[PDB]
Amino acid sequence: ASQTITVGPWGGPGGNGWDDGSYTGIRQIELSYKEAIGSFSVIYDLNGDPFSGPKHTSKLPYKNVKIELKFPDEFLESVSGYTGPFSALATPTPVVRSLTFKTNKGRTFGPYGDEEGTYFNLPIENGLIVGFKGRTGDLLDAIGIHMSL
Amino acid sequence: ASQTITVGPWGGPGGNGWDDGSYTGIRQIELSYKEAIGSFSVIYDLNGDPFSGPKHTSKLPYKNVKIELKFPDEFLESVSGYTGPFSALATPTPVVRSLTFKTNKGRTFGPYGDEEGTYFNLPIENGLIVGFKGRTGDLLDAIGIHMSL
Amino acid sequence: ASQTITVGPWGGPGGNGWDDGSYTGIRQIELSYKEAIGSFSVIYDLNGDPFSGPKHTSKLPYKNVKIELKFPDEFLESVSGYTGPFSALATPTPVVRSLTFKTNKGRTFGPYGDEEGTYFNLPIENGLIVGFKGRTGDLLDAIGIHMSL
Amino acid sequence: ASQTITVGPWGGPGGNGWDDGSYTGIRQIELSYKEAIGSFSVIYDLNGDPFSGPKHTSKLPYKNVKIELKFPDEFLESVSGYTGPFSALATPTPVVRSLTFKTNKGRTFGPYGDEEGTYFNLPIENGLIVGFKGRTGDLLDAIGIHMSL
Ligand SMILES: OC[C@H]1O[C@H](OC[C@H]2O[C@@H](O)[C@@H](O)[C@@H](O[C@H]3O[C@H](CO)[C@@H](O)[C@H](O)[C@@H]3O)[C@@H]2O)[C@@H](O)[C@@H](O)[C@@H]1O
Ligand SMILES: OC[C@H]1O[C@H](OC[C@H]2O[C@@H](O)[C@@H](O)[C@@H](O[C@H]3O[C@H](CO)[C@@H](O)[C@H](O)[C@@H]3O)[C@@H]2O)[C@@H](O)[C@@H](O)[C@@H]1O
Ligand SMILES: OC[C@H]1O[C@H](OC[C@H]2O[C@@H](O)[C@@H](O)[C@@H](O[C@H]3O[C@H](CO)[C@@H](O)[C@H](O)[C@@H]3O)[C@@H]2O)[C@@H](O)[C@@H](O)[C@@H]1O
Ligand SMILES: OC[C@H]1O[C@H](O)[C@@H](O)[C@@H](O)[C@@H]1O
Repeated sequence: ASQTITVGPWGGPGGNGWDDGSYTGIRQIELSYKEAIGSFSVIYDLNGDPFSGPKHTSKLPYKNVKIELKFPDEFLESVSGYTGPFSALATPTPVVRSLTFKTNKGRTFGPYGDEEGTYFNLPIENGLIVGFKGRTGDLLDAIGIHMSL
Repeated sequence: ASQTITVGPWGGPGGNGWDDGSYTGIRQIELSYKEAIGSFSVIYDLNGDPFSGPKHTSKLPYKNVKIELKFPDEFLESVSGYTGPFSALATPTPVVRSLTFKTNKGRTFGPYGDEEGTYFNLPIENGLIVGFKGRTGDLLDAIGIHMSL
Repeated sequence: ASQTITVGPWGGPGGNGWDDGSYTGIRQIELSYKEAIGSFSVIYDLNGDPFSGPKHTSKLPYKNVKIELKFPDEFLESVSGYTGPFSALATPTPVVRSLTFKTNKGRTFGPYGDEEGTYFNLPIENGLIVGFKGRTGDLLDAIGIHMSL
Repeated sequence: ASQTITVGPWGGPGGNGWDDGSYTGIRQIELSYKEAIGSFSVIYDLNGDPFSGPKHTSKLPYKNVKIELKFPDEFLESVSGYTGPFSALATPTPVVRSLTFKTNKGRTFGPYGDEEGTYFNLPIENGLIVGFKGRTGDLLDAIGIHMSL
């Protein structure tokens, strides 16, 4: 097995751990949100063809959003968000409350969720996010990234 | 796009170029041979699951072989073979006449084909072959490799 | 030119930009601090031999510290700190107020400086910090990292 | 420790092993030759500045050559040569008899030495030679390469 620089998890130890692994790039990101981030799944690029990563779906009735990147001219240049406990859960471990994505083309996708708690910011000067890692219970407990050149 | 160190092609400019891309590792290699190498296709590992790469099948009635590696404890440590023209074709053009694979566990698979022509040898001290690239017409004209850590 | 995954800068646009480049690893880190981080320089490993990176020295009369890692068994597992403006300066741009280093061996070096402002945290699950990048004026305005496998 | 894809050695087990390690690129290559390759040393690029690698000098009275690449627009695209025993020596083990270097700019540097024995060829489609490894006794017994993106 090859390996990739893996950075992060930002968030808490709750939920179940998952790792989608590494691919060639990112085409589309799908997440649900309200006061925190619920569902999270992505459509990766695998050597030129779209490839659906495993779904990390949340049952909560949250609003869905689809982030379509203009692969391969456009790619994530930074990932940022907020982690903190959430009040509505039984629950006391930190969870990803908010997520914000910035592109090399200057596009910004939201702040989805409540911008409340402790802040995390991953600005990328050189390199590509090539896969996601994280934890999901009823919501998105933690998020992590795999990177390559 | 991520990229990988791509080394080679060994062989001639004949046939049609193909690139299977990059993956997480190699599970199984299938090739056909007689006096030269005909068919070539591989089952890669993609983040823990087997993944069938495109088939680069030859129509010649050659003998088929299946090389099953004990992924992930066992992996290719070296690739070697012979390149040279092949009388039976009218072509020219050099083609892969022979292939030999050595494993980190000490297993050697063949010499498949005629050990005739100009020799090529890729001994790997550190790193993993993570995908194949090459050219196929009626037979395997050339072969190349993608590598990662 | 080879390149490395370069992540961040955390901090402000003040001072002058510098990039020490990439090496084989990190042996020793030298910084000065008080209410903010002043000086910053490192002794890298270059293929087995110690190598002094350029000095990014601050003139402020701050307390000096030397962080000696037990290379190569011990290496940085995470970098974290605080960024915010600093009253005592004439310029209003954010500066690195605090820095904290955690090792794979479980050693934690400080919080050096004032743990005041906006927090940044870089937990590393796989990979190695292999060089630093940043900005220095009278103090350490920003800090960034180069990474490899 | 960071690591690099290391491919090779081509040649025999004679002499003493050496590894110059990894750098940012290659600026200049110095070798001596006659019927085989004698001396071998290189001036690497280390983050923009020239850096002399260890000398692997041969005492034989061979002809010296200096290969100056136009770093960083020009870089090695392939390394090839011949390995075989050499009568003039007392020891019977294979040695590097010949070396040939090709540039991305289309320049070819020699065939230095006797093009006699078993051939080796490393064509690079993507990636950079970033360091050399090998064995030296009275002559160059073996040669290997470190690669990066
Ligand atoms: O046996 C469990 C637990 O059940 C009760 O809690 C139920 C659920 O309440 C929800 O609010 C939420 O807290 C759930 O927790 C999951 O999801 C979160 C967020 O993804 C994650 O942090 C957790 O680890 C869980 O995977 C709960 O399951 C109560 O009866 C309680 O006392 C009891 O321990
Ligand atoms: O010399 C012109 C400069 O004079 C005044 O600044 C003097 C210095 O005041 C210190 O407090 C500090 O602000 C210095 O600034 C540098 O260092 C900080 C921190 O590293 C950095 O953010 C800045 O970009 C500077 O490199 C000042 O030099 C002011 O009147 C100022 O406006 C004037 O330019
Ligand atoms: O000193 C002892 C040595 O004597 C005879 O060898 C002397 C040398 O003869 C040379 O011509 C050559 O074979 C040397 O070998 C070195 O260099 C080669 C080429 O780089 C390398 O392959 C070898 O490993 C050596 O480093 C000899 O040193 C023989 O009787 C010999 O067996 C004895 O050791
Ligand atoms: O593959 C061997 C040979 O097969 C056919 O003759 C053609 O496709 C050639 O271009 C190719 O070189």
